[PDB]
Amino acid sequence: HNDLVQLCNPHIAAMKEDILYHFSLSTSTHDFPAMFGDVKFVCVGGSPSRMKAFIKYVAMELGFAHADYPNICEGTDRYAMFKVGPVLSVSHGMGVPSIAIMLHELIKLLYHAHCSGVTLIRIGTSGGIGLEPGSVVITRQAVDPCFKPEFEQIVLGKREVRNTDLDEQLVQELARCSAELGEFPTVVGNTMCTLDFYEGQGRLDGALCSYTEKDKQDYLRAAYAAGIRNIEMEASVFAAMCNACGLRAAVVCVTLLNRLEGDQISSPHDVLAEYQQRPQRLVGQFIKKRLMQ
Amino acid sequence: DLVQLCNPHIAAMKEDILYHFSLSTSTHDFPAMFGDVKFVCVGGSPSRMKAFIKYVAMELGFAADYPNICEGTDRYAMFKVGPVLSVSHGMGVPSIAIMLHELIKLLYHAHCSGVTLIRIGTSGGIGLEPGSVVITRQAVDPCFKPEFEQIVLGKREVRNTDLDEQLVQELARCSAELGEFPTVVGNTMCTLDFYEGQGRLDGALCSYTEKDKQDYLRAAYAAGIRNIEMEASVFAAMCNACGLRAAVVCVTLLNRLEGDQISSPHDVLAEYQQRPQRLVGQFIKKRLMQ
Ligand SMILES: OC[C@H]1OC=C(O)[C@@H]1O
Ligand SMILES: OC[C@H]1OC=C(O)[C@@H]1O
Ligand SMILES: O=c1cc[nH]c(=O)[nH]1
Ligand SMILES: O=c1cc[nH]c(=O)[nH]1
Repeated sequence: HNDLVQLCNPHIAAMKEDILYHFSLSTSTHDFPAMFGDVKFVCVGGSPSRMKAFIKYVAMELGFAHADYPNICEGTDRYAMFKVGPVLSVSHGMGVPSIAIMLHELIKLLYHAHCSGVTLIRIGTSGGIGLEPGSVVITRQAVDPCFKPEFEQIVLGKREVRNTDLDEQLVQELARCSAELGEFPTVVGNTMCTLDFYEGQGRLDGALCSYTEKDKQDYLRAAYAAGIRNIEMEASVFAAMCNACGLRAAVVCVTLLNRLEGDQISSPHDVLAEYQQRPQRLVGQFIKKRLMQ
Repeated sequence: DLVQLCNPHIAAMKEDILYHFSLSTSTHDFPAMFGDVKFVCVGGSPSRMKAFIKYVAMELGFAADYPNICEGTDRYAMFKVGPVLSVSHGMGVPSIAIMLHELIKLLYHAHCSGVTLIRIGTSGGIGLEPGSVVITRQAVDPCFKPEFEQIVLGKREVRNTDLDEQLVQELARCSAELGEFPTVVGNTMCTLDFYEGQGRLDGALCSYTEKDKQDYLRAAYAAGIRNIEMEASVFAAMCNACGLRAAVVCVTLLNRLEGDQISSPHDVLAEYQQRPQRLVGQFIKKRLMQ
């Protein structure tokens, strides 16, 4: 069996209209069950153009392809959204707050639509620690800059923390899917999530920096010793909010560089373009597998 | 004054790749592209920032193709006309912080001088009429302190988030000259979440009451806060650190004491969003007349 999407907010049922402002969708203008009722896989990532390329790629893999892929979030440019069969693809911009806004409105969307048995997967990019560039990491545990699996949020002025573990069975399944493709290195490790790409990640190439190469190396190697294999900027809220609503979720990111060797992203454009298809291919394999059952 | 960085590592680099702009010192001529920039205007939405650069062109008599300088990426958009640069920054502290780091280095590479940085945005008001414009006197955290906190190599650091006082008063005068919409100077609270982070009852998560919301928002008002958004604190912190003259100008889309949902008709909201554009348009026109 597969359970209905639940909220942790009793106010929503008591509203006569729910406006999904950042999607330009509303319960009074759109039929959510008709539009989204059959959704089973929701994939999210930073870049709208990557999330569109993803929907097209998955359409081909599941035999839906010919055709046009309309942006469901016409009426806004905050996020883009696409659908083919049971697969929904949504962009989320960059950063904890940007993906958090998307998650609130998306979980409400799935709830209004009465979706059931859903899986949510982030596909993204990151910096690796001690891994060859282009390696894919499947996140076991999302982790803060001090290495603790917690997400802190200020609510009405008070600090609140939620656990940021991810579903273990899902990560092992994702690892098997990657083994089946046999196309690129894929590890499971912890993922550090930060609020800043530059100083927040120990970079020396920001507009501000008051530390040395030695300080960076020491911090990064300490992170590695604590089991961290990559660094990005969304994993923490994603995990916390999915945990909060009882949703099975996973995070799959390609590394664009090895941070023990540098800060700048200088690989040729063709190499980066291909690196970024790796998570798509992995998740594509996962979805195809699930559908042949 | 020339734009300055607080990072000694930059000077010794062979090339500087501005990854999220898809710009690089070795593929792009920064002095030739941006050397004459004096006014940098930043906002969340790529559409709004494009409309802004068009509006500005007309008001300064440049008016008709306006190329996205950041073709090659879709992370941010960027437009230029004369001494005015229009840049989008997405939503949230980390999104605008990535943008700022790279924008400030860009201005340094172009060796721009006497620049002004202004965020034109949207926000939720507290105790103000929807459509009111707020000029940020001081950016403040969700406990109403003028501090921005960042974790660097695992350690907590804080910077002050005051904004240039002569600039806020100059902007107030520009709005008075327009005479088109209510404009107040007040404090602006910056949060890391739009829903629970701002005391909304309409998120996917909410374990508090309408009454809890009211008393939090009213305490905020009592501490001099007039609007709520998601960028002001880092913006002020980084500009302060680099010695840049900066301001924050946001229209209010609703009064949060009356509600959480943004339910005004599309046409009203579009007109609201032009208000900060027009004010900043006034400011630029005057700086250029003098
Ligand atoms: O360029 C930074 C983006 O890549 C991975 C993330 O988590 C950020 O959104
Ligand atoms: O819709 C939320 C956006 O409006 C103002 C901000 O600061 C956010 O980026
Ligand atoms: O080093 C990196 C690369 C991509 N995304 C990140 O957040 N960090
Ligand atoms: O209420 C609001 C409206 C726009 N932007 C915000 O951060 N809050």
